[PDB]
Amino acid sequence: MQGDPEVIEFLNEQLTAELTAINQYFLHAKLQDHKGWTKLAKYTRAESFDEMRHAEVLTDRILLLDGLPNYQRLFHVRVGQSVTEMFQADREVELEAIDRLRRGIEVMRAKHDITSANVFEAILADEEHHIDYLETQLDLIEKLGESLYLSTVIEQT
Amino acid sequence: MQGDPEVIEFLNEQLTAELTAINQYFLHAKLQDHKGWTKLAKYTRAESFDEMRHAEVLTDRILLLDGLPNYQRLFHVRVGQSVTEMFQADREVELEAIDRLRRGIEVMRAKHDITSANVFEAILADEEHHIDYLETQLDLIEKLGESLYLSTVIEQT
Amino acid sequence: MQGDPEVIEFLNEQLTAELTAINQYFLHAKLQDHKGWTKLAKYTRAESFDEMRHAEVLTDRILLLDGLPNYQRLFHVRVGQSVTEMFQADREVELEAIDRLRRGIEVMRAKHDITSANVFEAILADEEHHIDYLETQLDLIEKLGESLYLSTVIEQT
Amino acid sequence: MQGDPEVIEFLNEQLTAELTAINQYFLHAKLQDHKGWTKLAKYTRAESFDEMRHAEVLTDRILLLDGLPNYQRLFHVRVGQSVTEMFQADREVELEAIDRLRRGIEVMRAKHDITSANVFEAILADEEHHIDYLETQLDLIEKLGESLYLSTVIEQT
Amino acid sequence: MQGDPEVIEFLNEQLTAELTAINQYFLHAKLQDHKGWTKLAKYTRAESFDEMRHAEVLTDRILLLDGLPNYQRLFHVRVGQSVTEMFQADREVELEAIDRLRRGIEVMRAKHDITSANVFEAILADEEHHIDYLETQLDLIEKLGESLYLSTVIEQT
Amino acid sequence: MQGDPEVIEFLNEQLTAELTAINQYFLHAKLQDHKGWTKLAKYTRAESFDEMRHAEVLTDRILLLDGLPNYQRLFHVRVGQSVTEMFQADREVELEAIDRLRRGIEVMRAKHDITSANVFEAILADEEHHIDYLETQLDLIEKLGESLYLSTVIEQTQ
Amino acid sequence: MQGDPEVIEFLNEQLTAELTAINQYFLHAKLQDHKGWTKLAKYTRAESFDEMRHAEVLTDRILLLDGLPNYQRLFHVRVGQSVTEMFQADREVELEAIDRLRRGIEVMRAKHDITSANVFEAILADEEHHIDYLETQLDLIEKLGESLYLSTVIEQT
Ligand code: HEM
Ligand code: HEM
Ligand code: HEM
Ligand SMILES: [Fe+2]
Ligand SMILES: [Fe+2]
Ligand SMILES: [Fe+2]
Ligand SMILES: [Fe+2]
Ligand SMILES: [Fe+2]
Ligand SMILES: [Fe+2]
Ligand SMILES: [Fe+2]
Ligand SMILES: [Fe+3]
Ligand SMILES: [Fe+3]
Ligand SMILES: [Fe+3]
Ligand SMILES: [Fe+3]
Ligand SMILES: [Fe+3]
Ligand SMILES: [Fe+3]
Ligand SMILES: [Fe+3]
Repeated sequence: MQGDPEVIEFLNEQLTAELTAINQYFLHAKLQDHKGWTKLAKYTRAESFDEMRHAEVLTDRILLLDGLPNYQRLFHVRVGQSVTEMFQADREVELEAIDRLRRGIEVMRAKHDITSANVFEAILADEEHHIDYLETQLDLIEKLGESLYLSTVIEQT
Repeated sequence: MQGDPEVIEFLNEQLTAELTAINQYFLHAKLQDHKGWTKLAKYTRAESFDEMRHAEVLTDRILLLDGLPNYQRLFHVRVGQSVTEMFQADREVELEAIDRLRRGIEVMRAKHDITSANVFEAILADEEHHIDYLETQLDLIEKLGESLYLSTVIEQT
Repeated sequence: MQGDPEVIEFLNEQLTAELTAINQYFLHAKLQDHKGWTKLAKYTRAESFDEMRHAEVLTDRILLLDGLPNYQRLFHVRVGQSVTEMFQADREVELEAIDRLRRGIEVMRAKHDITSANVFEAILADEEHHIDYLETQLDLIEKLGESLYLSTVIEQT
Repeated sequence: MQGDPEVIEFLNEQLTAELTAINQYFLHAKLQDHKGWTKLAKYTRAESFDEMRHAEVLTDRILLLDGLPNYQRLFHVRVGQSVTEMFQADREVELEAIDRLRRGIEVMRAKHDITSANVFEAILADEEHHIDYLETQLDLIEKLGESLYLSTVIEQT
Repeated sequence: MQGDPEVIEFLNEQLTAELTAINQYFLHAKLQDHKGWTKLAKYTRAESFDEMRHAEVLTDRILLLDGLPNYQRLFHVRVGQSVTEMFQADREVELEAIDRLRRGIEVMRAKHDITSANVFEAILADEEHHIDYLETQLDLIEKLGESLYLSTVIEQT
Repeated sequence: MQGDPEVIEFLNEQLTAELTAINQYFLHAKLQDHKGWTKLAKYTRAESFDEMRHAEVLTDRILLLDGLPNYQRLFHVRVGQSVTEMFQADREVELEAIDRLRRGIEVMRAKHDITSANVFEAILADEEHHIDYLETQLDLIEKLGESLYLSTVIEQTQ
Repeated sequence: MQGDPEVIEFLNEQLTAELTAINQYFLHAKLQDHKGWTKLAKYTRAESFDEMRHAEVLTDRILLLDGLPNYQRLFHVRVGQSVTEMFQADREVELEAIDRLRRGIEVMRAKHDITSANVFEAILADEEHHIDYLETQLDLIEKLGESLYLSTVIEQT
C-alpha cells in the first residue's frame, strides 16, 4: 500500500506544525515557571505533552503508507513577554492548525482514504477544545486585570 | 380516593413552577461553567438536582389522588448576562414560589387534606433556605465588587 | 470561532426534541410504576436518563460555537394509557428524530463542520438501537397478548 | 426500518469474505502448530478470533435492517505449504477485502446510511493493520532466510 | 546576577545539539520499530528520553543567568537505512558533542563560573558512556554478521 | 594531615558568614510569623535550617584539617520592617557569600586541595538557587503590589 | 423576607427562656455532682446540652427573618437544696415553657408563618417528654424515700 503524494504532503505539513507547537509550548511553560506562576506552568506542560502524542500518531500514519517523515523543517516560533502575549501566540498557532486540518480532511476523503481523515478529525476536535480554553482565559484577563488575575496562580513553596 | 379539583390545580401549578426552575437553573449552571466560574457552577448544578427531587415528589402526590400531571406547560424562563442578573432572576422565581406555597397550604388544610399540606410545608422550608443564600451572595457582591468577588470562584484545572 | 446560522438552527431543533423526549419518557415511567409494572418502569427510567445525557452534550456543543441554547420550546407530548399506546408514541418520537438527524448530518458535513456531524452520528446510532427495542416489544405483545405479556413484568415486594 | 437492497448486498458480500477468512486462518494455525512453529501458531489463532468478532458484528448489523444473513456460500480457500506461501495467501485475502470495503463505504455514505459506513470504516482500519504486519514478516523472511527465520519460532515444551 | 555572553553562547550551542539529537533518536526508534526490530527500538526510545532530560537541564541553567534559550534553529539530521548506518550516524553526533563539551568546560572554568562547568561535566560523562555502547554494537555487527545479528532482536507479538 | 593557613582562614570566614545567616533568617521568620504571614514564615524557617546544615559541614571540614573553628565571631545582622526590606537584606547577604565562595574556590584549587573546593562548590550552588528565589519574589512584589501580595500569605489556622 | 414584629417577639421570649434553662440545669448538675450523686449528674448534664441545642436553633430562625436576637435578658433562676426541690424547680420551668409554646404556635400559624410553628412544635414535644420524666422521678421519691432513693445513684470510683 502506497498513498497518493498529496495525502503524504498534508500529513507532513501537519507534522511540522505539531513539532513547532511542541517547542513553543515548552518554552512558554519554562518561562512561566521561572517567574512564579506555577498553576499556569502545570497546564502548559500538560499541553506540550499532548502535542507530542499528536506528533507520534502522525509519524505512525505516515510510515504505514511508505513515506518519509520530515523531522528537519520548522515554522516560526513565537515568544511572548506578558501573559496576554503568550495567550495570543497560542491562539494564532491553533487557528492556523484548524484551517489546515479542515482543508486536508476534505481533500483526503475525496480520494478514498478514510483512516487519514479520521486521524485529522480527532486532531481537529482536540484543537478546538484548546482554542476554547485560550479564549476563555483571555476574557478572564480582560475582566479582572493583570495583577488580580496573576495573584491567583502564584504559590509559595 | 379522589381529591378535590382545587387541590389538584394547586399541585399542578406548583409542578409547572418546579419544571421551569429546573430548566433555568441548569442553563445558568452551563453558562457559568463556560466562562470559568467553577465553584459557582457546582452549586448551581446541585440546586438543579434539588429541583429534581421536588418535581418527582409532586408528581407522585398528584398521581396518588387520581389526577393527570401536566408535563406540557411552562412559564417564562429568564436568562442573565452578568452574575448579579443571574442572582436576581433566581430571587424572582423563589419569591413567586413562596407566595404560592403559603396560599396553597392554607386552602388545602381548610378542606381536610393534610398530606398535601405537609408536602408544601417541606417545599416551603427548602425555598426559604435557598432565597436566604441568594440574598447573602448579592450582599457580598455589593460589598466586595464584581472583579474581586469573581477572582475567588475561578480555577485552572 | 462562530458557526453558521444553519448549523446552530439544526442543533437547537435537536435540543428541543431531546427535551420533549425527556419529559415524555419520565411521565411514562411514573405512569407504568403506578400501575404495578415494575421492570418496564426501570427500563423507561434508564431511557429518560439517556435522553438527559444527549441533551447535555447538545448544549455543550451549541455553547462552544457562540450560540444561545433554546430552553423555552416544547413539541407536543403524547400520553398513552395501555402498553401498546405507550410503545407507539415512543416509536413516533424516535422516527422523527432519526429523519431529522440524517438530514442535519448531510447539511453540516457539506459546510466543513465535522465535530457537529460526529455528534449527530453518535445520537443517530443510539436512536436506531432504541427503535429496534421498541419494535421487538410490540411484536412480542402482538404474539403473546396483553395479559400474558403483562404477567411477566409485575412484581410484588 | 428497512435498508436498501444494495447496502444489504454489500454487507452480505463482506460477511462471506469474513467467513472464508476465518476458515483459512484457523486451518493455517493448525498446520503451523503441527510442524513445531509455536510462536507463529499463537498469532494466527488470535487473528482467526478477530475475524470471528468482525463476522458477528456484520451479522448484527444485517439483522437490524430486516435482512437475511448468508451463512451458506464461501469463496475459494487457499492452503500453503511453506511459510512464505501462507503469508502470500493471507496478503491476497486482505487486499481483496480492503478494496471492497472502500467501494462499499463510498456507496453507502452516498445514500444517507451512516452506521453501516462506520462499521466498514472500523473493519478497514483493522485490515490495514494486519496487512502491514504481513508485509513486514515477508520482508524479514527475505532478509534473514527461511531456516534462520524459522529457528526463532520453535520451542520444545 | 547575569553571566558573560560567551558562557551563554556555549550553553545555547549545546542546547541546539541536544534538540537535534532528540529528533534524530526518536526518528530512528520509529524506523527500527516499523521493521520488526523490537529490542533495538526500546533502547533507542530510552536514549531519546535521556536527550530531553539533558535539554531541560540546559534550559534551566540558561534561564537562571538571565538569558534567552534558542528553540528555533537545528543542525543537520542524519537518517540511516540499515543498522550499520544508524549506528555510524549516532557515533558522529556523539563525537561532535564530546569535543564541544571539553572546550566549553575549559573556557567556563577559566572565568570563575563553576556550576555551568559541572553541568557540562555530567553531560560529558553520559555522552562517553553512550559512545562506548555504540562502538561495542558496531564491533558485534562486524563479528557475527548483520543477518545473524538481526535475528536476535526480532520478536513476534 | 595539616592544611595551609590560608585554606583554614577561608573556611573560618565562611563559617562566620554561615552563623550570621542562621541568626538573621531565624529572627526574620519569627518576625514574619508574629504578623500573620504564615507561608512566608514556613519558607524562612526551612532556609534557616539549611544554613545550619551548611555550618555543620564547614565545622567538620575545618576539624579534619587540625584547625580550630571560630564560634565567637559575628558580622552585622540586618533587621527589616517591611517585606521588601527583608528580601533586600537577604539578597545582600547572599551576594557577599557568593563572591567570597568563588574567590576561595580558585585559591584552594591552586594549592592542591580538592575536597575543600568541592565543599565550596556545593555551597555555591545552593546560594545561587536561594538568590534566584529572592529576586523572583521581589519582582512579584513590584508587579502585584504589596497589599495584594500580602493577601496571599495570610491564614486563620488554629 | 421580614417577619412580623409579633412572631419575632415570641421567638425572642422563647430564646430568653432557653438561656435561663441552660444556666439552671448546668448549675444543678454541678451541685449534684459535688455531693456524690453521679448518676443524676450525668442526666442533668445531658439535659443542659439539649437546652443548648434548642437555643441555637431559635437563634438561627430569628436571624433568618432579619431580626436581632436578645442575649442580654434573663428570667429568675431557681436553686434547690434537696433533690425534691431541684425536681420541683425544673417542673416549674417546663410548665411555663409549654404554655408559652402552645400560645405562640396558635398565633404564628394564624399569620401564615409555618416554619416558625414547626420549630415550636418540635420544642413542645421535647418539653413534654422532659416533664414526664420529672413527674415520674418525683413519684419514685415519694414511694421509696429520700435515703433509699439516694442510695441507688451514689457511686464510688
Ligand atoms: C509518546 C510520546 C512521547 C512521550 C511519552 C514523551 C515524554 C516526555 C517527557 C517525560 C518529557 C520530560 C518533560 C520535562 O522535561 O519537563 C518530555 C519532554 C520533551 N520531549 Fe517528549 N515525549 C514524547 C514524544 C516526543 C517527540 C515525538 C518529540 C520530538 C519529535 C519530543 C521532544 C521532547 C522535547 C523537546 C522535550 C523537552 C522540551 C520542554 O522542556 O518542554 N517528545 N517528553
Ligand atoms: C421532568 C423533567 C426532568 C427530570 C425529572 C430530571 C431529572 C434529573 C435527575 C434525577 C438527575 C440526576 C440528579 C443529579 O445527579 O444531580 C438529572 C441530571 C441531569 N439532568 Fe435532568 N431532569 C429533567 C429535565 C432536564 C432538563 C430540562 C435538562 C437540560 C436541558 C436535563 C439535563 C440533565 C443533565 C445533563 C443531567 C446530568 C448532570 C450533569 O451532567 O452535569 N434534565 N436530571
Ligand atoms: C527541629 C530541628 C532543630 C531545631 C528546633 C534546632 C534548634 C536550633 C536553633 C533554633 C538554632 C539557632 C537559633 C538562633 O541562632 O537564634 C540552632 C543552632 C544551630 N543548629 Fe540547630 N536545630 C535543629 C536541627 C539542627 C540540625 C539537623 C543541625 C545539623 C544537622 C543543626 C545544627 C545547628 C548549628 C551548627 C547551630 C549553631 C551554629 C552557629 O551558631 O554558628 N540544628 N539550633
Ligand atoms: Fe496538535
Ligand atoms: Fe431549591
Ligand atoms: Fe436522544
Ligand atoms: Fe475481517
Ligand atoms: Fe545519551
Ligand atoms: Fe549557607
Ligand atoms: Fe428547651
Ligand atoms: Fe492544540
Ligand atoms: Fe422547588
Ligand atoms: Fe434514547
Ligand atoms: Fe484481521
Ligand atoms: Fe545530550
Ligand atoms: Fe542559603
Ligand atoms: Fe429540655
